[PDB]
Amino acid sequence: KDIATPIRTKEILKKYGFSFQNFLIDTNILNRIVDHAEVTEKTGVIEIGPGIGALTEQLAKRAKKVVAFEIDQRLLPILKDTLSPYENVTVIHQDVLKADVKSVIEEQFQDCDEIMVVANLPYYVTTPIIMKLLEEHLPLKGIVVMLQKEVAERMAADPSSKEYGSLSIAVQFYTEAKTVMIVPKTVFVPQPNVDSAVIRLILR
Repeated sequence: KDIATPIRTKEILKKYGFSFQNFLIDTNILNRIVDHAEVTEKTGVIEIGPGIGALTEQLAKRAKKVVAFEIDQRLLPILKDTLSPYENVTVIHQDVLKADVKSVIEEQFQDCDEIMVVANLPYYVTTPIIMKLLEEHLPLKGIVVMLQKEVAERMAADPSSKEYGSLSIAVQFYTEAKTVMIVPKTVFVPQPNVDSAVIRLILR
């Protein structure tokens, strides 16, 4: 049934006129992302960049609520369709860099014991969103994001590393950072240029 299966994803790409966002078409990987994010009946989840709902679905199954920030007008009718099975998924049409996320948390997660950000970001926006969120001083357990491996390498760099630098110091100032998955090129359609990684940031 799931959005992120190659047969279902392909029928969605036929329907809304998509052809050759890089799409995850493995349900296992997406569930491992949710696993590492520790999402339960207790958990509220902010997602950024839902796409067509592949990751959104898997989070929605486990969590009390999922609030999903999406900027592109064209993806809103698709999300209404693909994620219609879920009465716990609010799609906000806003740029998360502009939002007052503190007041969105109080408005949407009164029925929740902890809050996690979980995402799969494009390269150009990754570092800014992460950094906006950590600087905004929110009440989060943590942030699990899929980004490029070469960026993870620097975000979670150990101080002894040749790659430890300002980016490392920035992220580690606010969080304990660790890569928890390597996600290869071959698990996306179309195949991206490089391997990605899933980094987990737990706040202090």
